[PDB]
Amino acid sequence: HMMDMTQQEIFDKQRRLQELSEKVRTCHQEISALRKALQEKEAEMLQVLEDIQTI
Amino acid sequence: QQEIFDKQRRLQELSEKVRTCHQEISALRKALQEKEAEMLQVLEDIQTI
Amino acid sequence: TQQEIFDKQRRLQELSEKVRTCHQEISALRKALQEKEAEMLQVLEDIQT
Amino acid sequence: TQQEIFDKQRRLQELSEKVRTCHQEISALRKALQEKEAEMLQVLEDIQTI
Repeated sequence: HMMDMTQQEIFDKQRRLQELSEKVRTCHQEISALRKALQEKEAEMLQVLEDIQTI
Repeated sequence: QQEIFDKQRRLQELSEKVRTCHQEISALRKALQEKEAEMLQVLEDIQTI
Repeated sequence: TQQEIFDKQRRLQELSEKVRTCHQEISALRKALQEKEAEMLQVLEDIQT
Repeated sequence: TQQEIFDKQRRLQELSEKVRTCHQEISALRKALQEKEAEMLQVLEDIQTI
């Protein structure tokens, strides 16, 4: 609210670092969850494929 | 042979299941690709600050 | 019976073997992709903190 | 604090490169996974096909 040019830059580093970290977390849980759902789906598909071989 | 036709029918059903699984995989994979693009964008964006 | 029945069955065994090939290759690539994803997610864990 | 704002910034650059490396590879490996699922699907089409 009364920052000078120097104080504003320090503020920006802290702030923009903070935002980036928050979005990276969001991205992390979402990628992690999708990765898992794909993993499960691939396993299911591969099992069906085993049954096709087994026939 | 009717035998060879019958097992092929069973094989049709299994293939259908495989195809369904794959359409889900393909859609989930696309969503994951969008998420990774978005994240890589957050990381490049970070730099240059 | 038919020579055709036989030939059809040669096609079907070989085709099934192509399925085995496909399954091993898909499964192994799937595991490689999973491990690499897990790795990248650890790096993201580092960035968050 | 400014010493930590420094340590943070460079670690961020290094980890970011490692992530970018990781996705360049994953993206390609996924390309391979895809064509190969394509190949198996075609095979199944052939089994069905007789």
